[PDB]
Amino acid sequence: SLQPPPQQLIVQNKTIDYQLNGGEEANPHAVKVLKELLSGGMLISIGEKGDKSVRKYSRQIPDHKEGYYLSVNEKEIVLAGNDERGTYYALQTFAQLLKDGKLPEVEIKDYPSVRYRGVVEGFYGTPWSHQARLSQLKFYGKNKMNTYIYGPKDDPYHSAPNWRLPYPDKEAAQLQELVAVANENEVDFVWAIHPGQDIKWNKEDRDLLLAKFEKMYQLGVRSFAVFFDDISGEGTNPQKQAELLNYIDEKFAQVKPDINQLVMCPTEYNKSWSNPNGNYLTTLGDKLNPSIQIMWTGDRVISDITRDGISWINERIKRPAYIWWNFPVSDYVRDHLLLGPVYGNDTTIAKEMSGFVTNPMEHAESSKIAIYSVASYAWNPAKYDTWQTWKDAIRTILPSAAEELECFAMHNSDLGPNGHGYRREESMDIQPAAERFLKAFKYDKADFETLQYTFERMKESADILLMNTENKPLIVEITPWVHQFKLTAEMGEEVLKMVEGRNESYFLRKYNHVKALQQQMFYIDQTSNQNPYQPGVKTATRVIKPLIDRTFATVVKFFNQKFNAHLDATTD
Ligand SMILES: CC(=O)N[C@H]1c2[nH]c(C(=O)Nc3ccccc3)c[n+]2[C@H](CO)[C@@H](O)[C@@H]1O
Repeated sequence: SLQPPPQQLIVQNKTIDYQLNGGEEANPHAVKVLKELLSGGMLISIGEKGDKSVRKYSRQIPDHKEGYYLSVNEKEIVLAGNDERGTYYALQTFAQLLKDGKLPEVEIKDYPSVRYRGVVEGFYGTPWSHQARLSQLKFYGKNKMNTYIYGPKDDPYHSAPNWRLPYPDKEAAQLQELVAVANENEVDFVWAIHPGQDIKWNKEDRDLLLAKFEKMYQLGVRSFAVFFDDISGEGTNPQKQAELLNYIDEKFAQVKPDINQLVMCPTEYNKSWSNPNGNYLTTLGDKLNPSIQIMWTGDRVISDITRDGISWINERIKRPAYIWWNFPVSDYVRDHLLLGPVYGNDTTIAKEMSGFVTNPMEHAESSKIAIYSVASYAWNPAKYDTWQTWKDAIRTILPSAAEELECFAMHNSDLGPNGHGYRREESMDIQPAAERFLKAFKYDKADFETLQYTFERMKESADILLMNTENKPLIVEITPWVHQFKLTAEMGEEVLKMVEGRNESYFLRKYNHVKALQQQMFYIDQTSNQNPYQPGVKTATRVIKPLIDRTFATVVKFFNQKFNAHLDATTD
């Protein structure tokens, strides 16, 4: 593939296996990438629109911010951005074209449909590690995400109680390194502050917030945000919030030479928690300076963005909303991994959105499946392909065991019932066999074979993933769920042996094995990931676990009828 898919692509059926024109005037971040690809004469022209190197191609460069033209043929290679970030993006597409020292002959004109695209590290729970964030930034660069908003709810220097204090030295030098890596990867590091729970609407707190921003600025930070989500009391006043942000804008963002994004998260950040008899959102829309972004999570705390939904907000805030999409964040279903495809967001509303960022799981590597897909969606939503992008994400993250990770992820998709009413499809490949088998049973051999095949594949996938060393941090994240997933598949297998139950003693051996396996699952659920909120480890919960639990109860019923016995048919 190419990921995100370019706006315009023309491929000829020739392949190609140098002089460098523009290396001293082009984006050094792009030139570095080219040289890193070029350990190894025909022209390579690199530059931004305006540079001498690419004058001949200025009609070909899209007149869009972050746009670029890329051309490969026998004679020469052109890598020409509308601006510095666009040249870097040309190189990111170039890097994907180059397979085994060879290139296809291609012409591409590309640019993003959504202006700001990325990740908000904005969840409750253990914030990502420094090394996880370093890896994230590089991944964002490769996938043309230009935005990283730093706002972990549990960072005491971001929120309660120490938002007024500078970071200690160790954390500051870490943030400084994050900013430098972000810069090198063309990502805006957006430092967010979350003051609303205890802010006073006086000059002293106003001044402390600006002094904090100044210290962040000294660490290299050039984009800023103020979050007013999940607070009560005086900090919720929209007139004062807008005055404060307008003051930050006028006294700081319009005084520095180089500040990029200024963003706020509103107290009412979704439709369903908006007071319909209040004027909160219209006050912000009317009073907030027009260059300041306003975030929005959709119709509900957790939701996908619809045309009607984006219309409702935009009418009120008098600008296109900056989407905070609450997926794959799992901080309210901490016992689940959410590794499914990214879907449900309207692909025709790019013009109606200023930005689109994903709030991910506290599991940084595992979040890359969704992050890669959100990158692809936000760059070219018109051509967003849910399932193919999901597969592409997985192959990128774990090429040495991609089919095994697809298997594990297909069955670790749903959230289970939760206080936000948000669910995802899961296990749809086997859901037909599951329902056709179980209805008959309470059956087509092809359906029994599908179930059998599925359990066998789950075990192969679990054992290969456990021992994979290509992405150790990913495996460390998911290991407890992989163990539980393997136990699930073993239990399925033993239940299907009970169905095929040949004699009474064999059936009783299977029955005792199933009970032992239930106990081990309970053990894992009681000893791994024992967080205060949703402790434990749940996996394959939507389709698979219920099919096994129900089939077990059904076969046992059937056994007790047959032998006038009283075996326990419970499943919990
Ligand atoms: C803008 C936003 O979603 N803010 C926070 C947030 N807040 C909530 C709430 O559910 N907040 C809430 C809802 C109703 C009543 C009080 C607080 C969910 N989330 C996200 C998902 O858990 C959480 O990660 C995030 O930091």
